[PDB]
Amino acid sequence: GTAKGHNPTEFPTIYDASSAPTAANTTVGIITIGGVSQTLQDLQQFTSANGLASVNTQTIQTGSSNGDYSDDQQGQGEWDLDSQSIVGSAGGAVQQLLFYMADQSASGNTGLTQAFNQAVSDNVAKVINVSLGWCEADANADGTLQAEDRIFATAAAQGQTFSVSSGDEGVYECNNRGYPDGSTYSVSWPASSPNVIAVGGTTLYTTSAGAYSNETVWNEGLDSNGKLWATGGGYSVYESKPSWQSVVSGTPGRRLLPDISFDAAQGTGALIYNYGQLQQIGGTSLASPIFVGLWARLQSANSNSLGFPAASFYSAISSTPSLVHDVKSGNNGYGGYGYNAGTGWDYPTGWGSLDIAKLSAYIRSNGF
Ligand SMILES: [Ca+2]
Repeated sequence: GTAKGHNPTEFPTIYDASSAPTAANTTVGIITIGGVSQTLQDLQQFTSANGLASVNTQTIQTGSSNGDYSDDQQGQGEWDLDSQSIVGSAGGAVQQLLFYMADQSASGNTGLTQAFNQAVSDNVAKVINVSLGWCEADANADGTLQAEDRIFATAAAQGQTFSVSSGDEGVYECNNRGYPDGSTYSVSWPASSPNVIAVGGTTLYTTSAGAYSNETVWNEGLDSNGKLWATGGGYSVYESKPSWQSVVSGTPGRRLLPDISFDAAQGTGALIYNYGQLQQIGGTSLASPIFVGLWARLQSANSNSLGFPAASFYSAISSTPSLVHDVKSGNNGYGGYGYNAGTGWDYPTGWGSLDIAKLSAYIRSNGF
């Protein structure tokens, strides 16, 4: 297999989703910080270049009508990654793409919080992407965790699926966002919520013919600043273990994450239009929108009747290994520290990535 960049329109082939319906019957949301004006131009470039019908979008100011929803330049790259990867993974069609924009002028983390809140309150997107996060302990310290967890709990009860990137700092999330720290491990919020699907990162290898070859842990080592680039994973120090995670024996009574993983290495990342220019982008910021697009296809295949799927993922995958590509090689730390991949669920990558047609078959037979 291999390592190379990929048009996101290739992810259905890679994850065995070509035979499923598109997300044409499912509305998808994306949480952003600030506006998406350039992102929408880049999305038009994306759909036109690929010869696809245009995507129906809506942008939503989730806070004050006088809030700051101007474009954040770097943020455009994120909303580009998310939107193009979702539409690609979805087979080139979603019913509507909703950008839930956080006010940038609001106090503390309240803009982001109100963005989550709006998506849950409106309850129109079935699946919502969150390619963001930070040290759960910081979020815990200022009350943001507790506030946001209530919103996500509502989501799950409503049958919405929030998908959250697990982080890009490996085990060193709380050490100044990814500086190596020995045996001191931490995790990201909101991925550590038991009310979201946490999505980790892989190194994706494909055959010359573009088929799936294999996946290892995403760990690209240190950048020039000395920061680790690797898939977030471990367990929450605050959140209790939801009962469905009991199938992973020998772990603490805490929320383990991630749940599943998809492509995240920059070296095997997505080719994304950003301010009109193609760039090769990775991170768990990539992995999460891939999941969102694929899961939105299964929703469309199931009349958007699939509820919050965490429990079903754990029961089904633990009893049915063929539903996943099980990552077995690599680690998410540095210098010999960190968690190792292995057979079955592991801390770097969870269950690994989904084989979509096999999961669809499972759902047809068993529900979810
Ligand atoms: Ca594994």
